[PDB]
Amino acid sequence: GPWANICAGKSSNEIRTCDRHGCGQYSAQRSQRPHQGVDVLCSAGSTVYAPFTGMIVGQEKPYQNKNAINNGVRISGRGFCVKMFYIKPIKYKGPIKKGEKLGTLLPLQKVYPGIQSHVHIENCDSSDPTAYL
Amino acid sequence: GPWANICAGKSSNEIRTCDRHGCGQYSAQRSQRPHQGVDVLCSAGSTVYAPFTGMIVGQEKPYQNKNAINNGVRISGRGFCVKMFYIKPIKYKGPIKKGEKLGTLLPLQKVYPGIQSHVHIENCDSSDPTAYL
Ligand SMILES: [Zn+2]
Ligand SMILES: [Zn+2]
Repeated sequence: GPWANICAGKSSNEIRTCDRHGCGQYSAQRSQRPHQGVDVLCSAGSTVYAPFTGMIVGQEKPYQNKNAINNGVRISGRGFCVKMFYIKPIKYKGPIKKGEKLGTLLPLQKVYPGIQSHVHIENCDSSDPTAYL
Repeated sequence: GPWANICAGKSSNEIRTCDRHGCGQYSAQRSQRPHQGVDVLCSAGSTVYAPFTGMIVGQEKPYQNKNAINNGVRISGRGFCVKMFYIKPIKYKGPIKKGEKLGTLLPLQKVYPGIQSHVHIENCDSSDPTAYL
């Protein structure tokens, strides 16, 4: 698909399969409700890059409570609007270019030891983003 | 083998198979001399545990020039003696028990993008450690 490879160490945007914590695909089984995004493979500590050109809209945290991975952002532009979780970003507002450094992946293995480390990416309307990867 | 599972969140010690950069088995191809140890699969940022009971007997860096993974230790005791690379250890010297936290795996993807993240473990005499894993 159209998006840039998001994770510094990767040829493409590969998706988390199934590990001891769960599975990474859109609508994957979760406890209250299905998985609302897609988990894109990425090594803890890695540089993450913008999937598309647009504007960082704001900080957007994945969780209501503090943990080692509780940061992220919303980005919109070029027909796309995503929330990207488990990243410490460079900035919480302003312009960003496709493939530009967006931030660093936070300590996935500290929070979920044995997970396939990933960025969780979600369309802003919670629709399936898989086609764009 | 008698050694503890090294990588938090894994079930057992599993050896890196071949990727872009090379292969993880003992005596696998490397540039001027064969692979002197075994590469145990482990995710960047995972806790790493001591494979056996002994003494941490100093820092052992893998490389002459600094990079994100350039740390490790030597451990000896109970008739074993190993070097373990790519870990930030809890300490450089002192007692450790089999299965106790030794440290945390450094971010291999910053140095060798596309490698399977792993701990490199080597017997101090460079004999094959595979049977102990
Ligand atoms: Zn997810
Ligand atoms: Zn090795």
